[PDB]
Amino acid sequence: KGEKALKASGLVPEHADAFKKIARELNTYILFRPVNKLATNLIKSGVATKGLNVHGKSSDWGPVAGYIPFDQDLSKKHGQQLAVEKGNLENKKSITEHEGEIGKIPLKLDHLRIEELKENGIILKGKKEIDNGKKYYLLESNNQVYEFRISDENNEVQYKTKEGKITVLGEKFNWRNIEVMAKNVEGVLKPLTADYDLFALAPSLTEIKKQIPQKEWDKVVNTPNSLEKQKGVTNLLIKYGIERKPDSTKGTLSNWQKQMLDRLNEAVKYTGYTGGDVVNHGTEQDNEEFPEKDNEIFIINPEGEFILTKNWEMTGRFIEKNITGKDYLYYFNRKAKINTIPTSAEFIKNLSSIRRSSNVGVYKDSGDKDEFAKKESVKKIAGYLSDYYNSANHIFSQEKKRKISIFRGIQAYNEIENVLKSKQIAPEYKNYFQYLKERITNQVQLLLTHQKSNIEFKLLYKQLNFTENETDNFEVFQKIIDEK
Repeated sequence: KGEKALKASGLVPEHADAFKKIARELNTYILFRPVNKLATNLIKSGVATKGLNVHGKSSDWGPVAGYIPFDQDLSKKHGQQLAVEKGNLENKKSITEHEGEIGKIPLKLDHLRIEELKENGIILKGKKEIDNGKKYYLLESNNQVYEFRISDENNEVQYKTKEGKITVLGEKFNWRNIEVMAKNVEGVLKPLTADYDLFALAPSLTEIKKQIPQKEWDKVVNTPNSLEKQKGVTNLLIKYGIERKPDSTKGTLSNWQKQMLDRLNEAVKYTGYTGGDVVNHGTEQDNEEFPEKDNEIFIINPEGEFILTKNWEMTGRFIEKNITGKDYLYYFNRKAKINTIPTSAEFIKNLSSIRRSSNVGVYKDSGDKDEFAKKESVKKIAGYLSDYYNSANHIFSQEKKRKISIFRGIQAYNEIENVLKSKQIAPEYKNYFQYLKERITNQVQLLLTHQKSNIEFKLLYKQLNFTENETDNFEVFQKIIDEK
């Protein structure tokens, strides 16, 4: 709500205030994926924020935490058996995919970081063994499996394991350094910490008229059919801005929204960051390996209020109060599910993720009739789910938003129940369809009990028998739900 995030944030304040000025400037919702201090210390010292090259994120241990490893214990994969070699192959494939940018370079850190982390209580300067032509500045940590080995002048950490003990990886070495990769900014060696991130971008409800050159808004608004008016608003935004473009440098947004990401980049160009592109990959769901559920989401609004949520239940609560539930915009992360169900890109990942554990799916890489009737059905599911995940409906009142959203769920539920009414359905795909079916039922019905319409879902489903359209059978849905 302000300062309660500033005291337990782990981020830097100058980026926050220079985001506050652009929040007042072009009125967008800069939603944060907050990271800890162990990367933004060296970010404020001026070392690079990596893109999607290696996925060694903010580790919590050491003055070289946040920094990318070669021996991957210096990341979240700390204490794992086969994941460390998988990350070693990840950096050996990041050199072969992001070549020209990625090298195998020694480090460059500022030496005040060790005295910064004598006071966070992790590292204990203990025994000394003589090497490298000096009294070597050794220090152990709260773990002793791998130490750090720094001289007071050089910017290389030439670590070793203790040869009196054994390792956990299965291999041994001499005092061999963590060779780090880099965002080599035209030959300048810049190693990589866990990057400065985002959670979402969302302008105001009328700044799309200040984002779209509004001479298409000049021809969209004047139209006589109100349902077709909202559909002429919405289909234009599907053909303009839903179609995200991914890369390996900046993240996953559209054209105007990466045009706002360069202003979110100019927020740090004048205040202590020299690594260039500061927004590089966003939230936990902007990660392309597996999702994570974060419990602290730092909302600054178009006013710039330094608000943090409490947990994910309260995060969805605040989202449905103000972020979507007020006159605002929700450009989002594309058996007890209370408020939410996952998304359609999550549905496509879930779709192509489970037909390899079991060889048979009900539709596969084939050429038959019912499998591609099912493909057209599931394309209709994706379209109906894109228009159910739609906060472009507050040009009308919130009752119209709920009406549009659940008519989308009705049309999707019709085909979801219909494709189960088929031949022999594989039980994984059968229970996956029912797994989505019970929750889409409860998502409509929890809306309806949070509405004032009171009908059961099944009666509302059986009174509507739409042929193909949402141009006539929305009027019968209207005349059922209207007058209260």
